[PDB]
Amino acid sequence: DARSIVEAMYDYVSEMETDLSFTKGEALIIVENNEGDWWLARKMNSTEVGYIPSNYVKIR
Repeated sequence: DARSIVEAMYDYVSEMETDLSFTKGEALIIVENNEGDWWLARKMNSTEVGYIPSNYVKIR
């Protein structure tokens, strides 16, 4: 198939176990595109997955 690569426009440090953390400019893969605000995403080549705020990312 195919899948979206995004870039972070802001930093996000979670405390929820369910969420990812990332820094500005980091690249993330979107696995589920719930436009119910929180998207499900995963760092590249890692098993680190979690929810991210949709409005902190742009499509590269």
